Amino acid sequence: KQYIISEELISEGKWVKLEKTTYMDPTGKTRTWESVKRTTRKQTADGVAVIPVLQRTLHYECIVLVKQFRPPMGGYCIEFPAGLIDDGETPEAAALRELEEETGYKGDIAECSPAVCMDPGLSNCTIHIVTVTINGDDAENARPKPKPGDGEFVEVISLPKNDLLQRLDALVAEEHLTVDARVYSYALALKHAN
Amino acid sequence: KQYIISEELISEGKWVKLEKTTYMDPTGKTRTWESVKRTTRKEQTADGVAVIPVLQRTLHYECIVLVKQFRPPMGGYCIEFPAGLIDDGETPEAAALRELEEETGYKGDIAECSPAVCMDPGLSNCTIHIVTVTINGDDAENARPKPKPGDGEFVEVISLPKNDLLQRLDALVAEEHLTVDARVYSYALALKHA
Ligand SMILES: Cc1n[nH]c(C)c1S(=O)(=O)N(C)C
Ligand SMILES: Cc1n[nH]c(C)c1S(=O)(=O)N(C)C
Ligand SMILES: [Cl-]
Ligand SMILES: [Mg+2]
Ligand SMILES: [Mg+2]
Ligand SMILES: [Mg+2]
Ligand SMILES: [Mg+2]
Repeated sequence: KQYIISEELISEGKWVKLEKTTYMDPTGKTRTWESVKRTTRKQTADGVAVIPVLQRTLHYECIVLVKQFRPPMGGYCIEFPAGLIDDGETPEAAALRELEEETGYKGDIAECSPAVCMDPGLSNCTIHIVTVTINGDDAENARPKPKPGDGEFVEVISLPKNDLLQRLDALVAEEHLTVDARVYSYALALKHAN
Repeated sequence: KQYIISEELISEGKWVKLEKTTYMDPTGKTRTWESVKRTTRKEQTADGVAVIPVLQRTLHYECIVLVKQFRPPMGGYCIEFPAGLIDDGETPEAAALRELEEETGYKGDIAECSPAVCMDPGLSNCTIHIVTVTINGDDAENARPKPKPGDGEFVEVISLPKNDLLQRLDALVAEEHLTVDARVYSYALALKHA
């Protein structure tokens, strides 16, 4: 019933563009929408986000997260490790690479989502969500070496999977941080399950 | 360590604006970043709410109530938690209950309400509260629930069993072109991982 008729560039930055989208509503009335897109896409998706499950024997299983200054938020956020997929990179390879660069950990692919939307009322942005295990007892993960690109500044925070939501709430309460909505959603379902 | 220096408008639409943000990096160097914001954000704790609606009925498995809509930024249909913008002066809880009834017909009961969480913090300042709501599906109010779509709103309801949510989302995606929302997929993945 619904579909795009045309797009009009409103403004294109180096990294972000703002469009005016004309679409057919399901009555047959024509309507307009203000949409954002990244100018970086080729790609299955703009990005990957990594769910990293740190497995060490005789310890709680942890989910490995990153804290970083996010200029659009004007603040520090807590997020899954994540970045854009390089032209001609697979989502899985992007994941293992972003995970290493942001956390120093070397992990294994457990599963990989289709392209999922970030904020579909605003943007066309999409990611692959990639579940990765990290064998924390392996020598390559003993003193994980985080190799960040130019200008990345990333603090690693590992939290126990079985208390993740309470742990995230405490961080928010003490530290004036913003937790990411995917992180929060995953943490909520951990509590809601069964 | 890091902070915003200045935010310079690049282009303002009716609903979204694009800004050059100038910030202090943790080396002491000035850097820039293009950032998206809503135009309308007033005194709300966030732009929006998304509702995790747990439909409970005697001798049924619990369902998660989801919505399917055309999303002009995506150019296609998306499957999401029911969601909408917080009206000026409205509480996240009232906005969540209202949006759930408008989009699905159900009348829910508040269970919990998250802090403001970021939607895509590398891109925008957008935030929501994630509000968990239980729906008493045995109540007559919720028997033949009629959606009250707003002007230009056109929503289908999809209720999927909590205990098989991810497999049921995969089956929907395998059957048509649509995109699952990243917070929905994250929630479904955590229900599997727990
Ligand atoms: C109408 C429209 N265009 N772009 C967006 C975003 C929207 S909106 O209804 O979601 N809104 C005012 C934030
Ligand atoms: C550096 C920058 N600023 N704003 C954005 C968005 C970016 S980006 O190049 O990282 N990108 C397209 C995701
Ligand atoms: Cl796992
Ligand atoms: Mg990153
Ligand atoms: Mg990186
Ligand atoms: Mg909505
Ligand atoms: Mg609505």
